[PDB]
Amino acid sequence: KEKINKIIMEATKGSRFYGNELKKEKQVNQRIENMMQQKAQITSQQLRKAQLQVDRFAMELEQSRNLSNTIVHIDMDAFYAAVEMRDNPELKDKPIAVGSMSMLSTSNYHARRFGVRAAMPGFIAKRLCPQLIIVPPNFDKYRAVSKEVKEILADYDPNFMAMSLDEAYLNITKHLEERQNWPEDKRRYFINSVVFGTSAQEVVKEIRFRIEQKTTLTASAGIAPNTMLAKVCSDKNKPNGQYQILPNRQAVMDFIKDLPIRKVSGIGKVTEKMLKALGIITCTELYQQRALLSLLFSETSWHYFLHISLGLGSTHLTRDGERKSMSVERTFSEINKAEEQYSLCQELCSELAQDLQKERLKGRTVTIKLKNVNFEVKTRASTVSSVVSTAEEIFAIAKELLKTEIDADFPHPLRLRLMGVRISSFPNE
DNA sequence: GGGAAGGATTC
DNA sequence: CACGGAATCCTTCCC
Ligand SMILES: Nc1nc2c(ncn2[C@H]2C[C@H](O)[C@@H](COP(=O)(O)OP(=O)(O)OP(=O)(O)O)O2)c(=O)[nH]1
Ligand SMILES: [Ca+2]
Ligand SMILES: [Ca+2]
Repeated sequence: KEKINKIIMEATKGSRFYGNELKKEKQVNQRIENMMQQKAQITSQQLRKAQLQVDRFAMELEQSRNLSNTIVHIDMDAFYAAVEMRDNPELKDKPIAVGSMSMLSTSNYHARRFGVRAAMPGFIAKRLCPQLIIVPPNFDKYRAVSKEVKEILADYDPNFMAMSLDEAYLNITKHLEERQNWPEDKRRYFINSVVFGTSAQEVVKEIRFRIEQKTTLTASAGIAPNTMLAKVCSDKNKPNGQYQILPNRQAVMDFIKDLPIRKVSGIGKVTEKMLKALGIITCTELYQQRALLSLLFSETSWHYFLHISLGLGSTHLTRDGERKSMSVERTFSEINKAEEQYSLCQELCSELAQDLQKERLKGRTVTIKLKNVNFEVKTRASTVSSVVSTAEEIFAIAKELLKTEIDADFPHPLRLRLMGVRISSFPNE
């Protein structure tokens, strides 16, 4: 029942929160209309100019289009919710939802039929489902399960990569080669008993089967010539199901055709909004608009879009280049009191230091985040070559940054509700 | 072009 | 009664 938005937007009223969603959507539109004009002034000359450019570049990509690797994406249904649930009954029926009363991490399948969805505040959730059993997290209980499943994976693709505890990619290309002539042996697994062929389609039934047994919990996966496509298929037959996209061009193109752009990673709330006002809704519409986009978005975005439109995506899963940053933030009831604030700041660098020195990193860039009670987020940050890594060392800089703030502006309180500290820029590449 | 601020996205 | 936390990449400027 779509009146479900009636309940929410209603209880959301005009809270010091909502007031920021507008002071945001309004800033968005500005970005959109600011773009519209840009368009309205592109001579057809320029457009045929870029068309040729992009057309040429695309023809290049299309050539170097690789359709050999066979990528998989696994995203075991619910999970956080499915674990706290299936692995602690009484909730085999009942609609739960992992998270607090102020934030929901995951939702119970039966809780979604009511509107409760991930990233939905705690209270809202219940004022939409009083049956709300907001079960508190247990990251440890899952970790033990992740490694429990990450275990089965290495069996098909040793050199793989897991994005989180919820999903993971794997170029089962090396395996399917060998699994060619693996007759009978470790292809038939014990429940009685069943076998699995040589098809990629298959080894993906065998992994949802093994995960099935070794955890009771279900999964879901997609199979495609690349990371991107794969990730989109997985969530196709979402509730315990898998979808493939044979390795020929045409199949990809047909799967991309009417695909709503929002349904891919990297494209979200705002990018979708922005392109809509441009008439773009589906990947096809995104390919025929390749020219305009060329003169409207960073050499990246449009370069990016053009891949999505062509259905191109990474083919070799690579080990994430060490790390980029590390931070800590805390949300809370107002904390105006200047002397008080410093206290929490220092206590952060502290947590950060432990966290940091626990992987033996030593960064040379400290950043602090300050979010008002009206959510007016702000981020001041300093950088040095001191290559810092200690609680004190860090607090030195931060203690200062948070000081330059209180000063410069606000001869009166600094009504905070969120503060964070991030340490970045530190390796020797 | 090297960046600092502040977004945008995804789990 | 109260809209998380992290990590990474992108966008809008500057000196
Ligand atoms: N928004 C948000 N999601 C989170 C967070 N922590 C875990 N998640 C989960 C919620 C989603 O179930 C999950 C993956 O996104 P989807 O929208 O793809 O859900 P998922 O793939 O788990 O499908 P399922 O939940 O299995 O139907 O990320 C969080 O902190 N914020
Ligand atoms: Ca999942
Ligand atoms: Ca997913």
